[PDB]
Amino acid sequence: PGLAELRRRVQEAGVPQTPQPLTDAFLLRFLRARDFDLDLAWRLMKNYYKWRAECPELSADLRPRSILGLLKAGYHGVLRSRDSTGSRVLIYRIAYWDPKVFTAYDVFRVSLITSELIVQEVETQRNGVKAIFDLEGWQVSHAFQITPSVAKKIAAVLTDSFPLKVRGIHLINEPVIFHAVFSMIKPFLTEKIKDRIHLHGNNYKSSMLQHFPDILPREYGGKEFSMEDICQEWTNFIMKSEDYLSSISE
Amino acid sequence: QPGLAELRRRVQEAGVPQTPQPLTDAFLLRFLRARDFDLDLAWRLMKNYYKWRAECPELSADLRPRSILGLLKAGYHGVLRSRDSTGSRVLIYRIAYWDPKVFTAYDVFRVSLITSELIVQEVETQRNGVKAIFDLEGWQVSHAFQITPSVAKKIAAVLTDSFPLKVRGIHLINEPVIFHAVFSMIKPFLTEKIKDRIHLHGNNYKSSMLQHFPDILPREYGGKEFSMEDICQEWTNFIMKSEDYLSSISE
Amino acid sequence: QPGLAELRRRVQEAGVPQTPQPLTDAFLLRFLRARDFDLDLAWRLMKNYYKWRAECPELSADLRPRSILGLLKAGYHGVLRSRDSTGSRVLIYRIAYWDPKVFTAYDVFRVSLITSELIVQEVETQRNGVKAIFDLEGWQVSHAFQITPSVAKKIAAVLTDSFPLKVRGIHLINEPVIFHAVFSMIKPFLTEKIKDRIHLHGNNYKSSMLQHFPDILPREYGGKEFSMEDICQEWTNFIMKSEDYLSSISE
Amino acid sequence: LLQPGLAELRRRVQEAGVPQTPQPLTDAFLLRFLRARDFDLDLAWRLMKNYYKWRAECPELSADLRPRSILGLLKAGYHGVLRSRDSTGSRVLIYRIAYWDPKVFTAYDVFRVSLITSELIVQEVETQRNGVKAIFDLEGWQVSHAFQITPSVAKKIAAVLTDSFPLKVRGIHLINEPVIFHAVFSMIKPFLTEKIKDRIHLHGNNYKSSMLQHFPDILPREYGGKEFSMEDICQEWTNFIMKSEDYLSSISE
Ligand SMILES: CCCC(=O)OC[C@H](COP(=O)(O)O[C@H]1[C@H](O)[C@@H](O)[C@H](OP(=O)(O)O)[C@@H](OP(=O)(O)O)[C@H]1O)OC(=O)CCC
Ligand SMILES: CCCC(=O)OC[C@H](COP(=O)(O)O[C@H]1[C@H](O)[C@@H](O)[C@H](OP(=O)(O)O)[C@@H](OP(=O)(O)O)[C@H]1O)OC(=O)CCC
Ligand SMILES: CCCC(=O)OC[C@H](COP(=O)(O)O[C@H]1[C@H](O)[C@@H](O)[C@H](OP(=O)(O)O)[C@@H](OP(=O)(O)O)[C@H]1O)OC(=O)CCC
Ligand SMILES: CCCC(=O)OC[C@H](COP(=O)(O)O[C@H]1[C@H](O)[C@@H](O)[C@H](OP(=O)(O)O)[C@@H](OP(=O)(O)O)[C@H]1O)OC(=O)CCC
Ligand SMILES: Cc1c(C)c2c(c(C)c1O)CC[C@@](C)(CCC[C@H](C)CCC[C@H](C)CCCC(C)C)O2
Ligand SMILES: Cc1c(C)c2c(c(C)c1O)CC[C@@](C)(CCC[C@H](C)CCC[C@H](C)CCCC(C)C)O2
Ligand SMILES: Cc1c(C)c2c(c(C)c1O)CC[C@@](C)(CCC[C@H](C)CCC[C@H](C)CCCC(C)C)O2
Ligand SMILES: Cc1c(C)c2c(c(C)c1O)CC[C@@](C)(CCC[C@H](C)CCC[C@H](C)CCCC(C)C)O2
Repeated sequence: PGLAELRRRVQEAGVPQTPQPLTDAFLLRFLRARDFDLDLAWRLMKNYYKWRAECPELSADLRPRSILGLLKAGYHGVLRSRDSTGSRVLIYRIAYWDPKVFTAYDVFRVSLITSELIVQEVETQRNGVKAIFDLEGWQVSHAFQITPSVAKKIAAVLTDSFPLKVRGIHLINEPVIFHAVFSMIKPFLTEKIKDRIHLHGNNYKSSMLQHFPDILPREYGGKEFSMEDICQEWTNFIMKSEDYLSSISE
Repeated sequence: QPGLAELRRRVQEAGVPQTPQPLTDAFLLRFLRARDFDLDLAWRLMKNYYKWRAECPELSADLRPRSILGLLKAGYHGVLRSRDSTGSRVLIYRIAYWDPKVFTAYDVFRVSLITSELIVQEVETQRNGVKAIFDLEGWQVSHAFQITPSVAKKIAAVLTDSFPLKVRGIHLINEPVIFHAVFSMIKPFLTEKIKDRIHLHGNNYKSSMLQHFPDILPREYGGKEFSMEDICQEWTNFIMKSEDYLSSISE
Repeated sequence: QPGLAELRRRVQEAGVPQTPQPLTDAFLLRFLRARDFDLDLAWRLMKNYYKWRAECPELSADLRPRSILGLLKAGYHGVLRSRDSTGSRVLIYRIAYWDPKVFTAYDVFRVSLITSELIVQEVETQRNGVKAIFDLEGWQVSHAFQITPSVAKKIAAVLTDSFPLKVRGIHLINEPVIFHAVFSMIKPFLTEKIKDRIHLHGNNYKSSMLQHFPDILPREYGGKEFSMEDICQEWTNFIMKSEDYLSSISE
Repeated sequence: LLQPGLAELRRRVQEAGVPQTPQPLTDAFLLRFLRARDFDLDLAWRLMKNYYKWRAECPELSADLRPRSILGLLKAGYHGVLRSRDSTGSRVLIYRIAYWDPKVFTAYDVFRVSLITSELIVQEVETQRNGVKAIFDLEGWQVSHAFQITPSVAKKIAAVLTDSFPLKVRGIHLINEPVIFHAVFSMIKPFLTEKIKDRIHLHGNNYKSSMLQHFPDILPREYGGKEFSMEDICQEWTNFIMKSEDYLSSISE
């Protein structure tokens, strides 16, 4: 169908054949991220490659060892269950990011690594992801790291530049500023990615439980497992996938 | 009363405007009561009162309520029938009923000036001061445009030892989270004491407010005897009842 | 022309509304000439043009000038009698003669929307593009009042691949410094290209503007031959003589 | 040979019980306050009480005036003073943000540099008579600087300059200010007296000619002069501070 077109276009523009094999599976990432709308999936593919060549410091190296320290510290875990809509749910925790040891680029890379791992799941291509950022422990040094360059790339990676549907961004324990940072974007923003950005603040337990019943760690309201558990499980996973993360590295 | 005879002299010797507010004992006592009969502080307070009055004629000269009656009618302002448990008088201001395409920040300030002028006659109010509740539900970009740096100063100035009323509490409810950032920037410029008297309750104000004002708030805010519409109407009638006294103290 | 036949085909396949603009050979060209005859890019624009037309009915539906005639009469907007050294059409907007008490942002928008549709007809203006000048002297808080976020996105979208005209220059003069503050934050969310084509000459413009548009500016900005007055009458005479054609392309 | 208000000021200082140390209450000292207020006894006394009030509220700024803790900042080229006075006898002080590394130095360290310099120049009768003008070159201004200027620092800055230091502020000139500073300035303008508002100058990126009017013939090459560089006057001032390090100890606690 539109897969027949996509491949042809890919040949024509001389889309880099490496490191990712241009398989049918890989092309359906783009098709699925755009509900099989050919123009749109192709525009995304182009933006994907465009973003990678602009950012070799981020895109070229997906090998996890360089950031093993950050995984071990407890920055990042992925829930064992999908949410009610088939989304994968990812958790990032600022407290467990030493801004002295890891730069914003190192932290970004974590997400890139996780994204590349979860994009292979057909269910995840279909139902996208939801990212939770627990901002407790937010410092001034974290902010320092978030430059215009970095802000811009955070945007693109959710602005038609990576084959994943962002179904929701949840922030908990954000400092007051984030709301100012955000009151000045709410009405500036589209209607689309505005029903998907949730600032829960300090009093987050109840609203978090409404979006993600029966599947959250004890820290955020659940009762089956802890953040430390899912951090280790996702880290074990990421390491069990280091050969694959090399195969798709420059 | 301690210092009334001294203040009487100072007032003459300094040549304080004898009109429009006539220098009755009851008038000079406001200043004494406002500073717990400490003559010096009272005298400093009275000089500040006049200094502000002369630097903001566009605010102090005219206390005739008719210009702002539309605003009162719209349900912007009311005063609770009861005093709080420490004798304070309690004023309620509702932002949602200030239509900033029809009334400026000056019109709104003038409403607080009218109300303050009327309540300071109550000895109990002079003794136990005042508390103001600001309901910021419905706050607009358009309200903010009216709060110029120039208006911010005049607000601050009247509150800085320049009106004969003890400020016992400022309560915000339903404030936009921005109000917290602005607060952080202001805090170091404020005394310890006044900081302890500013409360930002948020959208979940109901139970934290009920601790400061049990039994007296209107139904909208957790009370159960009367409505905001009633106290607005009551206070509106009262301002207009006083329209002549207000004109008599107007330049 | 390379892709002239091809484009119509895609339009016929998508069934793009037959009217109010008839899908003539001349009307399609605009989108090709806008994207240097790039078949894929011409299309995207044309999709986004109709896409933007349906999102903002209250802007794109009516292009009848007579609603804004008084705004034109006031002398808000003018266009140079000559093209620039690159063939761009130069457009001037003077905020001073926009009365936010009489005309809204949607109204002032409509003026630009009318001028644009007229000048895009001209082959050369398609090819070389357009430069805007915003004489922001006389800027008031009641003007920013009208530039809502709801309007800011509608403004930005118009310039964001949603109209068949080449933005070749945005010049701002007599900016209230706060315009530099707003521009700081739009920088990251801007491509390198149009960033260069944006100029903030400030209070000192005469020299910086002269090197961009010599021989062809009006006296107010360092010309000689005519005045803003003249070209506001002429450009007003032109939009009014077009009122018939403007009606045909309305709904 | 009697200075107006001097003998009275001494007695006011005695009735109040003003701290004898670290700064001895010599006539030379009292005169700072008198001259700062054109020999108006009352206002010089208000001023002197304010100086002492602000010192107690900011001991982390006021106690240590020893130069060695901020020597690194001076070596870096942050601060200089012009050899010449301007045409009305003011000492002219130049501060350069670009040479301030906020990783190494806090706003308090920076603030202390001004306090040292101010304490040295106040000893000059001419500077007591004709005040100071200060040029802040904000080229290089970073987010990391911004974050050092908390509301608390903003207040302490405000307070020092509000009737609390015996130096006449005769001009504040900013060059290469980010646009933000104009917004901030618009917000505080109502809070400022007319006389001070007319003494604040934001010159921008194109400062060259505008600054040349206030300070002809006397500026460094970097700002349109011709006789010396900023590097020269930074080093000359560093050395001067360091040769004053003994006096600076004697006015510390
Ligand atoms: C650089 C300028 C800043 C900006 O624009 O931000 C918007 C950005 C991007 O939003 P979007 O990429 O347009 O959102 C996608 C979004 O990424 C994608 O997931 C959506 O698919 P789906 O969730 O509806 O299945 C998809 O739906 P449509 O193509 O409109 O049908 C879009 O809504 O959203 C970001 O998540 C917010 C971070 C600031
Ligand atoms: C941006 C500049 C702000 C500033 O400079 O503070 C000025 C003003 C200060 O209000 P005050 O006049 O100091 O408050 C009086 C306050 O008005 C008065 O009621 C207090 O007496 P009492 O309530 O305890 O009897 C009285 O206590 P003391 O006489 O100082 O012991 C004071 O707290 O505070 C205002 O509430 C500003 C709020 C935005
Ligand atoms: C909410 C999103 C806001 C946004 O980002 O839009 C900004 C827009 C972006 O620039 P552009 O309108 O996409 O620029 C076009 C531009 O519209 C078009 O005229 C240009 O053609 P030409 O003038 O170079 O021949 C064309 O050149 P290229 O095809 O890229 O080589 C493009 O650069 O530039 C605006 O004109 C700036 C106004 C603030
Ligand atoms: C957020 C609130 C900020 C604020 O209020 O600060 C006011 C402060 C007070 O300036 P001052 O200490 O009064 O200034 C002196 C000023 O220090 C002194 O030089 C002036 O004397 P002279 O130089 O003209 O002889 C003297 O003249 P007057 O005797 O008071 O008329 C004053 O202008 O001025 C500061 O320099 C702040 C500048 C940004
Ligand atoms: C494909 C993909 C990537 C690559 C991704 C995310 C998502 C949902 C994706 O689908 C979420 C996070 C992000 C954009 C990287 C975040 C990196 C920074 C350094 C984290 C630290 C601090 C943030 C300022 C905290 C809040 C950010 C949210 C508003 C996104 O990485
Ligand atoms: C004697 C007296 C006056 C005269 C007075 C008040 C009080 C408590 C008094 O005792 C409180 C209000 C104020 C200062 C007038 C404020 C008028 C403004 C324009 C209201 C609109 C919006 C404000 C952003 C609401 C928040 C107010 C607090 C931050 C003070 O007038
Ligand atoms: C096709 C087209 C349109 C339709 C257009 C413009 C250009 C260059 C076009 O090519 C420029 C002006 C604009 C966006 C009209 C703006 C409407 C408002 C009400 C103007 C008033 C004030 C603005 C706050 C000025 C800022 C915008 C400039 C920086 C461009 O309409
Ligand atoms: C006696 C005295 C002191 C003590 C003084 C100054 C002057 C003129 C004095 O006479 C000027 C500077 C100041 C207030 C210290 C400022 C320290 C800050 C941390 C500098 C860095 C950045 C500021 C954002 C620069 C702009 C400030 C000006 C608008 C004053 O210290």
